[PDB]
Amino acid sequence: VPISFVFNRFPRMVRDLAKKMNKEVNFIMRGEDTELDRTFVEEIGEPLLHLLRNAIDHGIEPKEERIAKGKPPIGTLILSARHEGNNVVIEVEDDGRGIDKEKIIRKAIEKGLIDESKAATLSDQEILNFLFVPGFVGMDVVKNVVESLNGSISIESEKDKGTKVTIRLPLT
Ligand SMILES: Nc1ncc2ccc(OCCc3ccccc3)cc2n1
Repeated sequence: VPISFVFNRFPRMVRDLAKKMNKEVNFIMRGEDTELDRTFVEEIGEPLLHLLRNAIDHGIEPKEERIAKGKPPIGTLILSARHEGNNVVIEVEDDGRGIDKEKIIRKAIEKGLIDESKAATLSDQEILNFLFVPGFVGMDVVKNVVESLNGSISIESEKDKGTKVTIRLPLT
């Protein structure tokens, strides 16, 4: 049915978390009327909650830090669903600090997952996909659930600008 069944839980969760961390967050939900199979509605909640929490906690910076960096004091967190053909696309986008791709590469080298010699030409997708590696509620589990639903997940991010996580599910 409508994804609002999941999305309606989130405003109070988001607001509670932002408050606790001295963040002002404009949380915008779009496409809440988007319908898809009830299995997906029943299961996508916990993964989305992790992404929202990540954005508030790790993404959106404290107001003082936003001001210091010359960003709007209020951060923006957008949760959207839409139809794209026979798939539904769910996006979680924030205008926070972004994911530090350099830090990912440094850790992958440290963990012996890649050699330094390969770092210079790694694609952005290949870098950000290390986030799904176990040990790198967890981001690994987010991907495992999405893929159990025959979905896919990708991440785009730019330092200091923010992060967008995209989930594609079938309508099934
Ligand atoms: N939206 C956003 N913005 C900045 C981030 C910066 C780092 C990031 O990973 C580290 C935190 C993490 C914990 C447990 C499982 C997965 C990831 C995630 C981030 N996400």
